[PDB]
Formats: sequence, C-alpha cells, structure tokens
Amino acid sequence: YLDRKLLTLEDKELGGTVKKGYYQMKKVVKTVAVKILKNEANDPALKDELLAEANVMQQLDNPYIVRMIGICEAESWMLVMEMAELGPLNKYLQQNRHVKDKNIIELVHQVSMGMKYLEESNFVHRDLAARNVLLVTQHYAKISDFGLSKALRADENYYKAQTHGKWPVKWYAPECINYYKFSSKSDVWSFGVLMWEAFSYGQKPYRGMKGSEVTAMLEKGERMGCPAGCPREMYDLMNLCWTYDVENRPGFAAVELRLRNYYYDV
Ligand SMILES: Cc1ncoc1-c1cccc(Nc2nccc(N(CCCO)c3cccc4[nH]ncc34)n2)c1
Repeated sequence: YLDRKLLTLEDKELGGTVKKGYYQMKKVVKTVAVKILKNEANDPALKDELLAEANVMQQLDNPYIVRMIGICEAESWMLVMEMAELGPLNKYLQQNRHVKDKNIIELVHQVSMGMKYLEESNFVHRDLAARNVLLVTQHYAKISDFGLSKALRADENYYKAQTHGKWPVKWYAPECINYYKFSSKSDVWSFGVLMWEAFSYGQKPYRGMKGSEVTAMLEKGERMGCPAGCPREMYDLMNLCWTYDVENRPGFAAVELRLRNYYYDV
C-alpha cells in the first residue's frame, strides 16, 4: 500500500478514471498513471476487477509488461502503475501514420516476448488488443490491462468461464466464443487481431460487423484481408494466429520466433 502524501496527481482525465501523477520513491520521483475509483459510491465489481488486476500484476516481472507501483487507499481508491507515456498503440498509430514497417514489427515482437513470458508463467491475458499495448517510447511497447486475466490451474491449460460475459469478442478465438475456454493459444488468436490493428494504423477490426456476424464469418473460414501496405510475411503470420483449431494454432514461443529480425535456431 502506497502513501497518499507521496503522490501528486495532475487534474486531466485520460480517455476507472485515469490521471497522470508523480510518486516519490526512496530517492527519485517516478511518473505514474493511476486508475481512480470513488470510496463509497463505486461499483464493487469494477473495484473487484482492479483488485484482481493488482493480484495478477504483483506476480509478474517482465520488461514488456507494465509494472504496478501499488494501491493507494485515500480520498479515492487508486491503482498506481509506472506510466508508459506515449499511451495506447491504436491511438498512437492513428496519429502517427509514417511509423515504418520495421518499427511496427519491433513493437509487436516486444508484445510477443511479453506474451511468451505470460504463457510460460501460465497466465491468460484475455483482453489482448492494440488499445492495451502502451508505448514507453516509439521503440518500446508494454502489455497492460490485466483485469480479465487468470492464473491457470495446475492441471489444465485453459480457464473455463461459466458462460459468455461482456467480452471483446472481435479479439476472441472461436473456442472462447463457442466453449468459453481461454488458453494461451486463445491469446495468440487475439495477438493476430492486434497485429492486424497495428498494420492498419489503429483501425478497428471487423468494421461494421456484429459479434454474431464475426462468428459466422470465421466459422466459414473467412478472415480479414491484408492491410494496405502490410508486409506479406506479417499478414501470413496473422493468418497462422487465426488458425481455427486450437490444437494446430501456434503458441507464443512459435509466434515470437517469427517476429525476430535476426537469424536463429528453433
Ligand atoms: C488515452 C488514455 N486513456 C486512458 O489512459 C490513457 C493513457 C494516455 C497516455 C499514457 C497512458 N499510460 C499508461 N501507462 C501505464 C498504465 C496506464 N493506465 C491507464 C489506462 C491505460 O489504458 C493504467 C492504470 C492503472 C491500471 C492499469 N492497467 N493497465 C493499464 C493501467 N496508462 C495512458
């Protein structure tokens, strides 16, 4: 738990309510991003989600995952993260349309390294989308938003949800939609959608379609087309991520290899 007296918040709300702040550490100040909830008139489920996020993010340690500073219980309830100051990747690419192919590949490779770590750690993210990739710099991406994430049971490779909730269905794999089963391979499917977004400079996927129409499209074997100017090898990797059968879809170790820009062995 953090000391309210060591936190300064700027008033501007970004996009729970979000503010930038400065948190005084043992020697230096750290720039932070804070999600803020009201103490009494809050939504208990939304607070439960951020407590769940905190519980997950306390167990993670990787350079491509946003680091939590802590929780502050004061005039409001606050979840404090190290700030990735350039913000969400989708918004960044919408506003910066001359980011080069090599640079987009570098960023999505960093996401694949964070996700290879998550997969090794046996956590499922369950909301992997370009809006949840935050940029530290134009050459350094981090994964964020662990509100739906789950620690997998020791005896299974998937989390089974009771039924469909309110979900980011356009990023979800068919086994998620049809059987409510979430594995790291389901996150790989989402990563393919994230790649499409990144090479479409933050356009929304399955534009104009209802979730039910996306399900029917995918079951027929149809997929989003290649973004204008997208490197062919990156569109081919998207299609591999969008393998319908979860058993033939690659895991993140295989995907991460395919985003490296140097020679390697498997
Ligand atoms: C555009 C926008 N909308 C909401 O936040 C932003 C924004 C804008 C610029 C920078 C950042 N950076 C950032 N860096 C780390 C965490 C963080 N947030 C705010 C939500 C970002 O989608 C968080 C605070 C508390 C818990 C969190 N989990 N995942 C992110 C996050 N934001 C954001």
